[PDB]
Amino acid sequence: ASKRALVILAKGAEEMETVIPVDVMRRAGIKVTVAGLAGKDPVQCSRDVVICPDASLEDAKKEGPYDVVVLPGGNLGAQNLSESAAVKEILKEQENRKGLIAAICAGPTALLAHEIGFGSKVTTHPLAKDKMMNGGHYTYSENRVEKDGLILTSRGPGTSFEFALAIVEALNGKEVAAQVKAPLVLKD
Amino acid sequence: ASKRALVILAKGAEEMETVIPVDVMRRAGIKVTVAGLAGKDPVQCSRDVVICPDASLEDAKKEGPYDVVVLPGGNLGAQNLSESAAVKEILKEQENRKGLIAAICAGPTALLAHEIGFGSKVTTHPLAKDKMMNGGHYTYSENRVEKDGLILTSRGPGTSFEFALAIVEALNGKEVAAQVKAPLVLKD
Repeated sequence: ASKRALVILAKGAEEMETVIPVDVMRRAGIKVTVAGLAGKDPVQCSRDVVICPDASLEDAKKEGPYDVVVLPGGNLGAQNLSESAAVKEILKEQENRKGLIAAICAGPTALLAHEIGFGSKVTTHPLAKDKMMNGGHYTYSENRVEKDGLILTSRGPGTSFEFALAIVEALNGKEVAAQVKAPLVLKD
Repeated sequence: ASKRALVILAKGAEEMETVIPVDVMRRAGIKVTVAGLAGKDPVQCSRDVVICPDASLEDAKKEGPYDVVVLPGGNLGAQNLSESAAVKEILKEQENRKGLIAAICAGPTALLAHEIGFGSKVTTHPLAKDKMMNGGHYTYSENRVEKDGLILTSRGPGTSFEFALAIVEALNGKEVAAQVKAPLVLKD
């Protein structure tokens, strides 16, 4: 009866955008797998924080399906996600089974690379807007969190808490999200 | 001409309260050392995120002095900090040379354990207030960030961004903090 989340961690990922959703989701009782794109080895993030993944993406792929697939941001991390065929397969499969896909900051540009969710309303970091909008395949929003169908996007490191709580609300409902939120001492 | 920050990382630390200040401080051009309390080995944080420290505390101790010493929270992490003689020595030395000491959430309870900054106004997570106030050695504040002399404290995971930017402002000034803040997409 336990919901399950896959967080894909690549070199150059924004470490705040990785750790906040992982932390918050586990506070919500979600079983989270931090999967290394390149393997089980430690991942150097964009600001040189080094995180040990729970598993390789290859192994995590075999233990699906996941209720949410989470793509952190970071410019170089998002580029690595955009170039990976394994990520394409995971995302297309998630789209087909109508599972939730969540991406933050530069992360959403990987959806464009893999032709995921065309026609959806999405947001990105302001610096990633032009890249995301190449071709006009999505409609752009400036909301701090945006959810359209099964696509949930957010803008930046400072929206990470709202991004993570939106995932919790989508998976576990509004009451659990409110319960998890109170001990965090968030402003709003 | 480069400011230097020491972040002490112990098992059970709150990983969000560790990564956010490290990330933000490096964005500000501060040279940050994440030092493992127990050694160079990977540290399992309170929500099972595993972080590889830059160095052992023993080695980082020899490469001082630091313009700021940062104590993350997490109940079990703060207890480990409170029990460590090496932390006591580092903090007493920092207090003597009038360097900045910064602690968040449960982290400030380590200041009480080591008799640091008595007489200062401090804040904690609400759940750590009674522990911090044992003996009436400090004056309690409910401000999200509190700075009294060389003691800078903050309340919880959701205050981590304000906590980190206060460090940047104290070290590098208000203009650098504002410059670092804008790309984060913080609400206020």
